[PDB]
Amino acid sequence: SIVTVGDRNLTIDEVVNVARHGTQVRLTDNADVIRGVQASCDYINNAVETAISREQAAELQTNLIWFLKSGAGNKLSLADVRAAMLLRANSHLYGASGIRLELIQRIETFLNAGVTPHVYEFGSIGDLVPLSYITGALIGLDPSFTVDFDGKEMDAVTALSRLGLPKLQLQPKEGLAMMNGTSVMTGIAANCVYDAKVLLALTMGVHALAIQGLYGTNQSFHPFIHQCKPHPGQLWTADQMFSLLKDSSLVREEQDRYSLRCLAQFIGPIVDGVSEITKQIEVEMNSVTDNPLIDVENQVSYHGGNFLGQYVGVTMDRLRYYIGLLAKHIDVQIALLVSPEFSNGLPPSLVGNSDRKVNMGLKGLQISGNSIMPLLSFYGNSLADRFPTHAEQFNQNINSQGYISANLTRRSVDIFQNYMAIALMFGVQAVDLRTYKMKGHYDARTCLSPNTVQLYTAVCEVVGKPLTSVRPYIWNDNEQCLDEHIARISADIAGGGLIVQAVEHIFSSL
Amino acid sequence: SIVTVGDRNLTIDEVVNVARHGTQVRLTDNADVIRGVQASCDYINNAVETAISREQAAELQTNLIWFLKSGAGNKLSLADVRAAMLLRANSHLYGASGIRLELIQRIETFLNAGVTPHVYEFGSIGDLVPLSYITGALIGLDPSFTVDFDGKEMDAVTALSRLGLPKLQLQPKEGLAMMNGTSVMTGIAANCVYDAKVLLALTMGVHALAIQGLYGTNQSFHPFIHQCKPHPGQLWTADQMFSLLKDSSLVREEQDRYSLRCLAQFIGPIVDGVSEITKQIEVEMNSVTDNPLIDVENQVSYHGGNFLGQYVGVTMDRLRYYIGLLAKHIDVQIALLVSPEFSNGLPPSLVGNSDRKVNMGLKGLQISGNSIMPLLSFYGNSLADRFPTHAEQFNQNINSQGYISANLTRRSVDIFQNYMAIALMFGVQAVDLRTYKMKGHYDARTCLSPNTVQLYTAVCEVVGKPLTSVRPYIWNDNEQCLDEHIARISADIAGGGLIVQAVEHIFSSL
Amino acid sequence: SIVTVGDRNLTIDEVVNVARHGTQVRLTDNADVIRGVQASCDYINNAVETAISREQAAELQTNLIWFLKSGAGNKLSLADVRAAMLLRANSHLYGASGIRLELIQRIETFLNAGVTPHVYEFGSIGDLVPLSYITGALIGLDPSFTVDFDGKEMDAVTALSRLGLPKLQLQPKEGLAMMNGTSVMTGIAANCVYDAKVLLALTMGVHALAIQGLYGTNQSFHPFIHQCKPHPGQLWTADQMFSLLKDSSLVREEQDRYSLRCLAQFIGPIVDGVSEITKQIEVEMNSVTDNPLIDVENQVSYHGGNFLGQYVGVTMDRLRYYIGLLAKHIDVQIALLVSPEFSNGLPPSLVGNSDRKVNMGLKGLQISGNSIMPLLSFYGNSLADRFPTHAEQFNQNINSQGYISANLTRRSVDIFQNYMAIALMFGVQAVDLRTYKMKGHYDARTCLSPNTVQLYTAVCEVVGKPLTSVRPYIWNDNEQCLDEHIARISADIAGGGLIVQAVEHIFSSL
Amino acid sequence: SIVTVGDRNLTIDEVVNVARHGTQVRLTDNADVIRGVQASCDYINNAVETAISREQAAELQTNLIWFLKSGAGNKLSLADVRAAMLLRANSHLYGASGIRLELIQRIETFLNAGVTPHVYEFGSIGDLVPLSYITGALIGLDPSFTVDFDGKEMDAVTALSRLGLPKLQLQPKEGLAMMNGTSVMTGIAANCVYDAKVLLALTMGVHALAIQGLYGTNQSFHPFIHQCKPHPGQLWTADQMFSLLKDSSLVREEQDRYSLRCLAQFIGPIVDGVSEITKQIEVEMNSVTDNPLIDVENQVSYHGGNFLGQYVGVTMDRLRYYIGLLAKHIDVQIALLVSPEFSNGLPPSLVGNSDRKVNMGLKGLQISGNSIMPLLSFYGNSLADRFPTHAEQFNQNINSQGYISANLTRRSVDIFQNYMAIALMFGVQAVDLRTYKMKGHYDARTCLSPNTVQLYTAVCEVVGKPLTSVRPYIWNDNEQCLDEHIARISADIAGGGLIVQAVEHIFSSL
Repeated sequence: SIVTVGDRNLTIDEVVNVARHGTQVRLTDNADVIRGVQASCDYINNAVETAISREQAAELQTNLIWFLKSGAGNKLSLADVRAAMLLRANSHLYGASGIRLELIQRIETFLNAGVTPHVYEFGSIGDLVPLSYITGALIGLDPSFTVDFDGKEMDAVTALSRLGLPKLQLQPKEGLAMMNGTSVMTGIAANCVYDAKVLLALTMGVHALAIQGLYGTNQSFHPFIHQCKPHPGQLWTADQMFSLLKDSSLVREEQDRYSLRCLAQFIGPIVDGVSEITKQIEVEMNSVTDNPLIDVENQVSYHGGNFLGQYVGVTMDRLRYYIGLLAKHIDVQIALLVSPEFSNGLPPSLVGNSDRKVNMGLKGLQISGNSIMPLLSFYGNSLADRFPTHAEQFNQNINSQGYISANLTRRSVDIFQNYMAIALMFGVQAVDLRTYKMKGHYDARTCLSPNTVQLYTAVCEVVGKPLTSVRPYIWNDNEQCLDEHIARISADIAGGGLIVQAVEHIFSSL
Repeated sequence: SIVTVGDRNLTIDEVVNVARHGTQVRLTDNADVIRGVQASCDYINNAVETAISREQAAELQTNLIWFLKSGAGNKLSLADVRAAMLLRANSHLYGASGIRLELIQRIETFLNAGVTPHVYEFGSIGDLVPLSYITGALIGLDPSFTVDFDGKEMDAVTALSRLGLPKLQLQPKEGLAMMNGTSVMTGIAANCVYDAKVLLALTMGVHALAIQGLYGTNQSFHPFIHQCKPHPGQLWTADQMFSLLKDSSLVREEQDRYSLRCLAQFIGPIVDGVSEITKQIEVEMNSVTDNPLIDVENQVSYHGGNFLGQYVGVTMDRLRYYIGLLAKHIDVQIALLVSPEFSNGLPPSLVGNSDRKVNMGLKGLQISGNSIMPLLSFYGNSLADRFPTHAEQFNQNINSQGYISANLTRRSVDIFQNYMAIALMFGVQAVDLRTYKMKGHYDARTCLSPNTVQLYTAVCEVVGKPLTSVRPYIWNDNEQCLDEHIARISADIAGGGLIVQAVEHIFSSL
Repeated sequence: SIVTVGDRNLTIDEVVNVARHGTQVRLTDNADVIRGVQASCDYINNAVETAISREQAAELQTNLIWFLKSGAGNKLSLADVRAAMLLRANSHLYGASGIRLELIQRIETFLNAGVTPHVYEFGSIGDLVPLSYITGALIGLDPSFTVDFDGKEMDAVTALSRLGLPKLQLQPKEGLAMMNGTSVMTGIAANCVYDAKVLLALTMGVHALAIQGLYGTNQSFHPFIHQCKPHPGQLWTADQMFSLLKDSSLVREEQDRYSLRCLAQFIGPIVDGVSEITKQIEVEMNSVTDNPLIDVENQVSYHGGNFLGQYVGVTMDRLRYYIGLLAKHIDVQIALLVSPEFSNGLPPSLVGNSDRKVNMGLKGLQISGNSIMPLLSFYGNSLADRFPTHAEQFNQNINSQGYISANLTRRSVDIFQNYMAIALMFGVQAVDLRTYKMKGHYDARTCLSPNTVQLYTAVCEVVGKPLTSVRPYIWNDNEQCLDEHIARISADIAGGGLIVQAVEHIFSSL
Repeated sequence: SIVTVGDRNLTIDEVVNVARHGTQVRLTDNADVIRGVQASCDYINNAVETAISREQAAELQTNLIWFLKSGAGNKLSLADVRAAMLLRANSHLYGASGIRLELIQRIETFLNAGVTPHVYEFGSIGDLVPLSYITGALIGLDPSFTVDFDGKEMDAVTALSRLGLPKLQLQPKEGLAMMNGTSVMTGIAANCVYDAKVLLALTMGVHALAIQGLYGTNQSFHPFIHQCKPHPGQLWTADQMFSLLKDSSLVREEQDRYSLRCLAQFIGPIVDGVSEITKQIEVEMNSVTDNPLIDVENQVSYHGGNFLGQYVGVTMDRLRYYIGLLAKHIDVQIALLVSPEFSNGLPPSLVGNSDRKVNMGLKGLQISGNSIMPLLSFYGNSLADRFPTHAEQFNQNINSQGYISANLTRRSVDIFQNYMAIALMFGVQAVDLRTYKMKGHYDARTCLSPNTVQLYTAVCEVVGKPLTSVRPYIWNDNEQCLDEHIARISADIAGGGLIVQAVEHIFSSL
């Protein structure tokens, strides 16, 4: 279980493990590659032989880090910064950046040692400033550059000491090679896409539970229908729903509102949009974005702009927009569930113990989700279109906004993780109460389709509610703190717990 | 030059010709197909044999048209309605709608006779109401249904007479088959995508002219750069720019602002997004969207929801968003052009006759474009996320907003056609004044790259300005009405004139 | 009935009559005023005596009109242009613009003669270009300047002839005095505020009808409640609702959803916001916005920027935002009406003739309103925040977007006029069907509160439905074209017909 | 220095001191008032005498707190919760809520003891859930209710013990009286308005510095101009600018871009909008919002909806929108400053030590502000228009979104505090470098207008830069961490430090 950079193109899943799970990294030993990295550096070195002095050109690279140390706001997540580093390294491996393998290694060291430089959320228009923080740390330039050494705050100089590493001095091109690029916004992005694909799957699971709690038909997902409107996204969603409801006893076998009957058609564009995004982010992830680019094969460098993260800004905008759609569609399901007029017989607000009259059930939980869903649509607004044309002395008359747009999508995913918790809770309670209305007991497992049983049980495990035919998930209002179950399911989903593993089969289907 | 429906899947280009150019239509004679259409109808007929009475079930289909005649607002464009019809027909040809070939023909007749039923812009949430207007006309149900008979307003009953056609009476399933679907929003959509691909190409041409008026380098578009960040969209744009500047004398051969240096990276996502859209719209265009769907092969019908135009609403949202991006990027180019501080030597506001001191040049034309560009970004806001959850007695708790979203994108394309006119004007004046600064004469053709020469001359032809080395496009302020040239270039672009033909080579490159 | 400019500050109502109703204008004869206008001109004249030559400074003023003739897009409404003119005149009357009374009169002449110069919708960033069109026409500068002479298209030169007027030649400062300002966007604005105040009142009437069709209580509007939360807007709305329901038999006397119980609290901010706007627009309307400003009293001119219509852009943004709120609140009322589960006994979709089973009632009309309401919220997005910082050679690094923002609010009002028609229709049908459920007959007038009776009857008059206890407004689906009634009620509301007069008592209450 | 609730209406400034500064509270001793509170309770008590049992009606009030404990997301700020409490109390003092003075006192105790119940950011649609957390804590209902006892986390039961308080049991109406209202969103709101008025003033100070760094004229702010366009907001801004530049040597005495020449006209609507808001928030702050309302004077209760915080949701929306405008206008100033072409002679990017060639100056600081400003406009989007119509079993078909909208405005203010820090830094450096260009030394105090001198020095004090004519604020790039100065100035502004006191004279002018 070790990730090797340089040989094969990195995938989103690779970046996540290394960033989130602490996985180990190893730079390929391929001579071809190492020779390309060394070849690009000599080109720069040879450029100093002919003719801008080595000493002046190195001071320039170093003073660069200094005026760029103007980040503000909260700090990025340690996983976001780790992913950025991984991508920076991966980039310099194509050997067109003219950077010292020794530096391409300083990263491998920090990554495997658990050192993560601190980075602010504000500072990039789409990643000079942010990368200037990562760089300053790597080379131990000064104590003002703080980092996170496996748990506590240290300064870069102290970290290098403890790593038995010697501060470094930026060479001719190395500053631009380090701080010119889209590695941080693209790293923040890879993490969002991942999380998004997860929530998506869970989303699919939540509707599955909902449809069973509503006793809706499965006819809506018959292939013929979707083979007449062959959008690959719709095709995929209908199919995954047909299977998720396989051998179900809570679903009628063969009237249903559009949130159920048009589910595939609705989810379709989002499923397709999310794959498009993924594919585009992977390409950014394996691109060379510093400047200028060294073409060793023709002994010449070019001055272009692969440092504009347009794909990340546009891509993250869309993603927040799909999140907002997913959530509003879910909120509509809950709406039907809580209403006796539309839930097809379920108790109002999925109340559990009708015996006690004070019980209100999940009415408070719905209001809570009613306050989150709009916010998600609010975050569905774009930012790439609001770029400042006067930026950086008018030289950056166009910019991507990729960095903040990425951070915005991270704020959405986080909120949507909370939202999913609330949804999961509604579906677990619904299938229990549906089971009881049909069989007389609250053991949903005896009637749920096998595919949704895994998710069902995964959630009860996480909240700490023990499967029993004598009682449903929520019985009385005074018997639990709903807020605790929200936080627990959130943390689970965020850490990749049992609930996530439960949707493993859907996330890989994409 | 005749379009045949039923045999091969329709393409955007096919729908445009038939809708915009009046091209002729012909339903394939393939027995397999015709048999499928007849087979689906017998299934319905046989359903009345067993068991809801023929007379009651036909009155139902007819009363359907009546309560649905509640459209409001302005009328759709005759081409939008023609495209809708074409798509309706094309749909019933898969033979899963259980509709009479005689009706699938009533369309072919209207299309080839130049009859276009009137349709309101308001009425669909994503196309019952709109299709109810097309239907009512086809069958001559009543005089209240007005149409456009090759030039003037007639009523449907009169139109059928003059066509020697007999009013028709809706059979069992035929109402739903006609009025249940996404043909109108998908028809409005196909027309936008088309126009968008055109404006895009022109956009590429306008930057080409701009870059030459600015004497910018072509190094920014060298393949190496873009092969290090291989986004297919970026790859395509850089390449098309490298060629568009081929053998140019106004461009320096090898500092440039980002609007020039990052042009490919910026345009990239938009070029890729627009192809994704196109592909998705073509799939909607060749889908069966009425309901229920008749599966003759297994003698059974299904009740689903391929009538949700989610792909059209999501797709059109994105498109308006790309239009807004394109335009704001263009406005930034103009900005550099008009400013002596950034234009690299050009006269302020591209004034022509410096001799006369009252001349202000294109300063008024820039302010005009400055008022349009923001509006385009404003239209870049979405609508698919604002769908009403309480719609149609709460049964349509989810809807696409495809119809209005489509109309919104039509309003954008229209405005952006005006905007492009203003841009083209700026680039024509710029290259003339750049030529004079370098050569001493105003004959840009002697220095423009061959690829941009075609577009260059196409615009001068349209505005009526005669190529001469003794004077530039705009000389004095009192010698022309800029508003006239805007309208002329707009109309040209909208009708597919010389200017469009000039970008033929770029539109087909996609 | 004659409006006199110069003596008292113009009010919105004054501008509307003159613009919409063709009312006559008369410049006050107050010597003080006329002396101020003449005094400001001598200051300019005297500035040429001392020292920029009279001939050169007049050519400048004239060439100004020429490069500014670059408008694009559709044409403004004749009433919008008439209001602009009225405001231009009114402005030059404070006598700080240094303009010839003869010109301040050329307007009075065009206004009273029914001459309206043509003006494009695109061209201003917030009104040089637009005013350049009005100016060019006034002085008959050239035939390219078209106008509207009481019915048909004439050119300015021909219009001046027929008016027995002599083309004029712009003096020293007169160009800037004419074309520098916020008269056109502020004129478009005054017309919107007006219309908005109307729709608002009607809105109040529509809820009144709705509440009675729903048999809701009037207790929600008891003063105590609103005197505990004394927002003047809420106070006003509750009160106007208490009265609008006075002596009603369809309302229960003393459970209700929030759309009824929180109506005042909801409408409150909108009522207050709309008054704030009005007040702010009136102040723009009576301001001097050309530049520079001549201070005759201290013999000195100042160079400032009262030409930034920030209040109009900000104000119109808000207004579209309030329109979107109003409409979405209305759509929620309709939702309850159409649903038997929430309408309190009404037939589903307010169907009229239950005898006939094919009848679906207003189900198609609701879907139509369901497609308009979202669009209104879509138009609720802002534009003032999207101003281009690079505009006009970077000199207008800040601008109001007032002009387009104004046009956008005009597009909203227009659509919302259509929407109100659909709402009015729902409430008329609802009270009829409520009456029948309570009394056994369909004569709502026998039970409606006197205040809503006027509006009720005003709508039936407009659609052409005759009051009878034997039948409701909509009986069968095949007996009328709902689209016709929408258009008729719209036109009525837009022209200020019977329906508007019916809400006279509410519009003046503000 | 003690705040007394009940006698006079609370003002924003009152709520801030108590919430932010820990000020002491004291309930008035006015017999009239206390009698009104006691009178409303007897009405409820007497309602149990006649007739729903005391025991059942108290269990209901208690079970209410339980199902409402479903908050999610991060926790509100201790000051936001303190303000909410203060407002809750203040409300029950009008004596129309039928609540026990003993409870109205439990707040006074928590406020003065420094106890602050924990509250989640998610849960209200506009404040049942949030207030349910405050309530549960007050009465020590259970340990799950955590609080903040002067520094560390305790549970409510433990807090009541240490306060020598006896858990309480909710009486007949008391639950609704506590948890039905707009105190939390209105408390979060009062804090934002305050902060906003502060940033505004500072904004005025930052332009003052900017205008002097640019050597712009003060003529733009001459009263005549603004007395011709008498918008009270514009009038106020011009005046405050005329004074802020009083006796200045860095400003030319009498060409300027619009960001300077139209500053008053631009800022005007924002200044007026912010006062409107303030006034509206104060009215919410002193309103009774629980339900039903007890009218002791007529012995009757009413069921209405003063619990809809429409004014807060609408008001906060606008405020974020004004923040976005302010910031984008500021960013445009900085743009001019950093550019030698537009700064009127200043060094590019306000570099300090031109001797050293590696120095880049504030170029990195501008890019940082370039990434924040767009985000602020992004937050300028609304939320009140996106309310969910299906909320709470369709009973809350309309809602304000006040709570989240309030939280959103809090996120804006926070970011804008960071932004202002970056702006202040630019203006301090600019006036130093302007002084040197004019006088030969870097002691700006010798030339700055007295009014801006206070702010100037307040910022240098905060960053720790000592006034000296031998060096400017930023000399070399390697001599300071710009990020440190951003954070320091932010914290200062947020805590109300020297910098804020420096604008005291402007904040009170409103």
